[PDB]
Amino acid sequence: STGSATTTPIDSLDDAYITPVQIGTPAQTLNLDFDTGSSDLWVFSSETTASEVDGQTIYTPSKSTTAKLLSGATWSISYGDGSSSSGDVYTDTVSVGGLTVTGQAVESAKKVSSSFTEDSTIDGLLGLAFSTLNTVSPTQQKTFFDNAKASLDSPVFTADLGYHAPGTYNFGFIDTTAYTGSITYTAVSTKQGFWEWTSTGYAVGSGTFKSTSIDGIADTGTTLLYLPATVVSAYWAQVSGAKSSSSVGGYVFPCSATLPSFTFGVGSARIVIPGDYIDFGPISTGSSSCFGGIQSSAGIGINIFGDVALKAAFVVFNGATTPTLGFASK
Ligand SMILES: C[C@@H](C(=O)O)N(C)C(=O)OCc1ccccc1
Repeated sequence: STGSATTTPIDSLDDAYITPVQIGTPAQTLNLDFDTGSSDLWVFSSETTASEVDGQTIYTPSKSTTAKLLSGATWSISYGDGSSSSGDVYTDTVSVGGLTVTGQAVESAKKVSSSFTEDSTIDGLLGLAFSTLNTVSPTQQKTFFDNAKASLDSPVFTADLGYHAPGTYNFGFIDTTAYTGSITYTAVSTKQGFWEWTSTGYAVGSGTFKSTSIDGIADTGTTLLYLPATVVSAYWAQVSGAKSSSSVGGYVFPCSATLPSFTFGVGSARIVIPGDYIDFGPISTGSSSCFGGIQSSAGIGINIFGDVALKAAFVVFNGATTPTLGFASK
């Protein structure tokens, strides 16, 4: 089997991408944030505290003839940005782009933190990291991909995120028309539960490539590119007037600037992030100061190849026995 679904930016900055997901019978379609940095499929629901729902579409398990409460199971998750959610668990039929999994754990939110409430466009998350990170207790549950992978034509999914435009998540096949030149694969460590890999270095604009190992995670659920402070300083030094602001929470730059590209290495291959992809717009409405798309990871504990990096590539998440990542230009 295969599936293919369009993923759409939630706003004009590509802050996140939503993908329609069919849950239950008859289908209830919710727009979920596909997150290769986490492993829970959770949704706003009829059980979510009413004051914490503000425009999201909800899953109502009582209206699904295939929903079954997973007795005794609870979940609770906290994300790197400080947001969180928790609740109970149903199993139900879940389909993405024509690919159907029966008995998928659908984690129904009883509580969500304010950042989720305040974003009416995201109805939940669909985790695509390794199932070892799933938070369901006392019986950990499998991700959608883990449940589907034995049925897929090939045990892979691909992320093809658009710049200020829709893109595609495919399951079970590699669309050879969706990229240019060849797919360069690299080794993954699953020891922390992430799609963790080592970039071979970077370049700023037309500058020389610096060969240096940068361990990080491929994370579709993170907006920006978080890299070591040395790398980030080297990038922003090429932008007149750019500085790190403790007040704002990162590097800012004149909105009048033309940003240089940023290149990262994948083995001997190179992925070029155009400068425009690094512009996240005014820090506040009407400000002439803009928020950078490359930021320091120093306070995180891990480097994160988020959407800024991934949307410059066609990315293969190879979930074979010995997992790997592939990157192609497009
Ligand atoms: C030969 C290899 C390399 O980079 O040395 N290469 C080009 C390549 O794509 O290797 C990807 C891979 C990593 C780990 C396990 C299986 C496959």
